[PDB]
Amino acid sequence: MSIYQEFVNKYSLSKTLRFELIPQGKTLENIKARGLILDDEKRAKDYKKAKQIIDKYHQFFIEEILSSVCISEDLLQNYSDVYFKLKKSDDDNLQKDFKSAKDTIKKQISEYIKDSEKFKNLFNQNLIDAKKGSDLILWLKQSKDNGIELFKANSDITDIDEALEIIKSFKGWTTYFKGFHENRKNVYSSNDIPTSIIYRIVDDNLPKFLENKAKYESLKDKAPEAINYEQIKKDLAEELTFDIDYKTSEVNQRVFSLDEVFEIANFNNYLNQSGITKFNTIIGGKFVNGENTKRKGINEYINLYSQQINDKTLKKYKMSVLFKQILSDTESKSFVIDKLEDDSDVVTTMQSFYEQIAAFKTVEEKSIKETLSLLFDDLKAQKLDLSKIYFKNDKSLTDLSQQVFDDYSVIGTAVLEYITQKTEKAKYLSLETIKLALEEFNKHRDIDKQCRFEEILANFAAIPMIFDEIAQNKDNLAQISIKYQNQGKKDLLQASAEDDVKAIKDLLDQTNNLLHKLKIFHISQSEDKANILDKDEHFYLVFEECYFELANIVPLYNKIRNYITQKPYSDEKFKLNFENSTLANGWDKNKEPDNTAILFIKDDKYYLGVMNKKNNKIFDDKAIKENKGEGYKKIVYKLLPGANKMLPKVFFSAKSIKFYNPSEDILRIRNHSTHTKNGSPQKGYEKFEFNIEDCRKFIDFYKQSISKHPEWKDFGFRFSDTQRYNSIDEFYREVENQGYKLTFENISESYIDSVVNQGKLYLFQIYNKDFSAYSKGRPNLHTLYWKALFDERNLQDVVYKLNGEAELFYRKQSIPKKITHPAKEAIANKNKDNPKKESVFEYDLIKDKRFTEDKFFFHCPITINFKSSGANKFNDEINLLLKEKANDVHILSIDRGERHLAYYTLVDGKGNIIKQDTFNIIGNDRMKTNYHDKLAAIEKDRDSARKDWKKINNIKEMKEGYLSQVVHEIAKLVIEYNAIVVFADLFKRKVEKQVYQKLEKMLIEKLNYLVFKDNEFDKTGGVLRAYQLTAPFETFKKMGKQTGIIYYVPAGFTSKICPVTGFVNQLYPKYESVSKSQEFFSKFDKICYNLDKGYFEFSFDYKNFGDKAAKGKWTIASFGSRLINFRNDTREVYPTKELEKLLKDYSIEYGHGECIKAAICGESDKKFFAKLTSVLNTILQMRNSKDYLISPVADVNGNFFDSRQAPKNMPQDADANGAYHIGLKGLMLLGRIKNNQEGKKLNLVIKNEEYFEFVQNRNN
RNA sequence: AAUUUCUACUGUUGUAGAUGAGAAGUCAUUUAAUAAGGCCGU
DNA sequence: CTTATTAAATGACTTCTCTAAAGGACT
DNA sequence: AGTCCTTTACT
Ligand SMILES: [Mg+2]
Ligand SMILES: [Mg+2]
Repeated sequence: MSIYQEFVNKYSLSKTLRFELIPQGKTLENIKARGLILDDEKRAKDYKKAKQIIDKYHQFFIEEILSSVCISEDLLQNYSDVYFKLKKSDDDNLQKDFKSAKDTIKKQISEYIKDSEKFKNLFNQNLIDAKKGSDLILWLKQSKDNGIELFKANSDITDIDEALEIIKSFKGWTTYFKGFHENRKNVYSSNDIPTSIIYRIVDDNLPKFLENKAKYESLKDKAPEAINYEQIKKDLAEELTFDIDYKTSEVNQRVFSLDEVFEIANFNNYLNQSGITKFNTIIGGKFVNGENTKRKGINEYINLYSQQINDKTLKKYKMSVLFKQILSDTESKSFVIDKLEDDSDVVTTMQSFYEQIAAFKTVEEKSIKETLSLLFDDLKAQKLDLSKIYFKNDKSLTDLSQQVFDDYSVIGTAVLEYITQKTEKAKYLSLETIKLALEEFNKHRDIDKQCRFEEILANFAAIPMIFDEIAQNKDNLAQISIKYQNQGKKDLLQASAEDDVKAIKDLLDQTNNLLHKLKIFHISQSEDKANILDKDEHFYLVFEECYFELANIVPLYNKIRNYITQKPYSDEKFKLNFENSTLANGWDKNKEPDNTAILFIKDDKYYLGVMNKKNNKIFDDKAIKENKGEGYKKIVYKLLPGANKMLPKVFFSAKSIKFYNPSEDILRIRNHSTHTKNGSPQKGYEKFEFNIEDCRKFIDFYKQSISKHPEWKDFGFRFSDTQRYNSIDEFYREVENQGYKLTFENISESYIDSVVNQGKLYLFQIYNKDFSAYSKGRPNLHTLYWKALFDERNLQDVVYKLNGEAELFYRKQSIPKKITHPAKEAIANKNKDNPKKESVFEYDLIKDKRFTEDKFFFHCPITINFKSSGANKFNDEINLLLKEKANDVHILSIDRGERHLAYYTLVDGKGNIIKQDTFNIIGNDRMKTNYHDKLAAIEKDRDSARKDWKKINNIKEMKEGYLSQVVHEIAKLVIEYNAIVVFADLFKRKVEKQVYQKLEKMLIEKLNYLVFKDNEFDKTGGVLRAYQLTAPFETFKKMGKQTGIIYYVPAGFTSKICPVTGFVNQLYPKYESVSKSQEFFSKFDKICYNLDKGYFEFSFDYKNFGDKAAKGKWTIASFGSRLINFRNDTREVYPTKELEKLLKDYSIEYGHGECIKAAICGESDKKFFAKLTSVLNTILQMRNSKDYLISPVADVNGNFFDSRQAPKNMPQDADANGAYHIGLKGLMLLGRIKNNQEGKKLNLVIKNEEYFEFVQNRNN
């Protein structure tokens, strides 16, 4: 039945399995007797510090390599001119002259870093363990003789002396870093990878500096006035200093002009993170301490000018920051608050503040509490001349009016009509002008609903009491302080103290808001002489003395926030090593002594055994011979990895090249690499074009050399005839496919048992809960995949292979063992629908039991579909099957809504809906859980938790362990209905959409290797014949619009559209003036009233209306109810009745059918057209929520679409109509796949007009 | 309320489904504080 | 609501490896 | 001349 019986074993992929190692017998006593666990704990803790130490030198190495770098200006100019040409031109002269302009600058930078002396040894044993003479140990000694303190920065390392001791630790362990070095090789690789400084510099930062140059020379034309240049040369003078101008090549250091920083040739001063910062600060500006105002930057000046002149085109020029330089550690040019290191720095800094604010005394020798009560009681008693005392015309004045009158613009517009009773905003506003303007404002306002000056004098009269709110709290605070006055405990961010953190923050909040209440009075000395004001000097004298002392809260608040929001340190798992720098690194028999790990099977149980470093001859052929018996089945593992490297390494080995004796012709082929089309020639030689005859000649040389090799003839290779090969990666493929064998040896239980006793071998049981004797019923997909690693039916035709480089980990207990539900005590079942309301267990149940002991773990890499390697043009094979089978395929489409995390409509080749249902509640889920609410409240809790400085819990596992459920319902749907899955790209234009994206990713990854736990191991769908229906994930950029049976369509006009007629609202009717209304409506064709039906009718054509992309003659009725959300909430509006209420206001007669078209556009009134363009917005508003979708346009029967009542083949509400119309764009996409012709390229871009034509005319 | 680990579970020393790991780097977002500004509050 | 700066946090994205045996250094 | 940790081979 299934159309995918053939999409199996399409390509190989990598996976890793995890198990628990249960130690066996005396291994655990023998381990700790050698204290191997505590020892590895410390060697992780050093390995971290070791790579930290190294990086400090890769840091020095990046910076000196890059101030040496220079890019030839006319090379940049070659990139720029070509880079913009890529925009608005698709030409392949361009693509070629761009990849050649990009590759030459990377070549220029890669040559530079490849020649330096530090580079050679950067990745070998001489970096830390120079055999005779070592690079890092010099650098640490240079930087100690220069007294430069590299490890002030990180707490875990004291001085440079300690950092020597830690590099010394890894004497014989240079290989242990090989993978780390891999991560560092990546930092410099010229290849097209984002981990590289060369990639960051050419792919990331150059474009961004070029976009800003285009935005700098295009800003000057449209808004010359935007940037106050003189002030940024006076504010940002530090980060305009550039020693070299690279357009002039002058070497003197002097402050640049912006015209110079945007010299394309000066991009060279922004290569390092120092100059990245400087460029970014010209963009962003900086704070300074002592300065109250913040020194602005280019991006702010663009912003402030565009809100001044009300031009929102200027936003197009917001400059882009440059990404930090890779591996760079960097502090900012803007001020950075001092940090707290422990609790004791939190109690001390609090005391000293709240003490001064109690101890401080004004000039007049009056406390902060007395100065304010005196000052404010005086205002409520109106003893103060109100012209003397002003408010700041600020967000602070706006906050006042909201707090006291419950609308912000109240004070604003009250003083704007009393002035008129051209004037600028005043910097400050007097209290008298406030009391008069609102005194006359309330004269016009209603007596019930009016805002009195006496409500303002309420707010402040009451300020003094905030200090008695604080005094009793600053006193139980004294209790809490004693608890944490401990010189480095740092045990206050431990979630147990969260009740005490709530107390400390309410102090800090009450004292913050009190500041934000006084703030409206303060007259900052921000140096403006443009205006001055004549205050009440006495009041301002002793106020502004108080205010400054309280202002010292905002640096206090940040420090405490910044220490209590810190996540507490957590003990994690660490690697285990059992004394081998190279442990489990390679399973092969010949490496068993170098890598210590061996596997065993006994009685369908799996074991891992790791010999003592001192006894690794334990399992040599001798010991396997005199200890053959029927106990344990040792796996013996034979691999030939990477044939393309390994057959040349071994045949042409200086050791053994003479024995294999290649002819001077085969050497010819090797040195010039004629056997390959893009392979490397031997050093000293030049690469020659690929010669097929040479290619089979070489392959034959390999073939003879494999039978001459003593060991590799044991594999039993059955190659194709070398005249079948067209390329040498095909021979390598056979060598690798058949270079992997698993045999066994039976070993006396008595032998294993006495060797495990003596600590000669550490034996574990590889375990998950399916290897429980009690486990009946489906194993995890992972248990399947591992058991097949050794199944006889896997081993005749290998589809599951066992990768080298497996790891073992220790995990210390993390929560106390608590017996959450005692044994034989019934426990109630959470499922209200279960038959058993409770259930009793003969045994104890312990919550999170896996975490109440220490455990050992085994991570194991495997390779799937081992033999059938790779798939190019995968989509092309999918598309091929789909064309031929396109009558049979169904479209599953999946949309997101506001109500729905995800929704699905299954539609057939016609357009009928087979299934439609939500995913807010799964299955078949015996415990209905509306996950839309579960996540909703888990997300609220987090925003709530961020604000009270409580711990921020993870949402991703909740979300993932949820989509895991729907991708299971999506696999079942696709295989059963022979479907393709169609999603929305991302009309329709961040947390509800990442649960939608997260679904797509777990579905692409699950369609990579789909196994039905139920299908027979031997046949398609099962362990050996697993469905592959998606091409492997690489980049979202490389992936594009299709990845297998998954497709993406443009998502426009899927929400708002009629399912039955295809109508869409593109009129976009808005009102601005009477003339455009009286001009829009006339553009109609007919506006009549239907008598026999009882609504209004607006017949028209779209083309006549202004926008040109508009095709179709439609008739749109006011039939039905409708919804609209107002602030008093939503109300039911009948527009058919709302129009009757408007015509009879303005005397138009409608009750006999006469077309009213002419009457409306003749009338002058603004109100008349305002409710009419409104009742038109409601006539066309198809989605109505508080939820359902309604349609004005009749079908042939003259009926109108309502989601409340629709057949099963049509949507049930606007959300399913969303996904239904994604599936209609899929039905379109199916089309172009069926009617695709051979040799051609599929087109997968739907334009809105080919869509409209297809949804509009399908029904009609 | 048990887990290689995650979710929901009682599915009975576990049930269903999911599960590519280690290292490395980078980016985006949220919330808070702050600076200057906009508008038919939030 | 914007444009910015600092801090603390969670999350998501692109790189590399998933080896046996040659080869050399200390012994 | 044996042990065993480090590079090696290519693309
Ligand atoms: Mg199970
Ligand atoms: Mg749980």
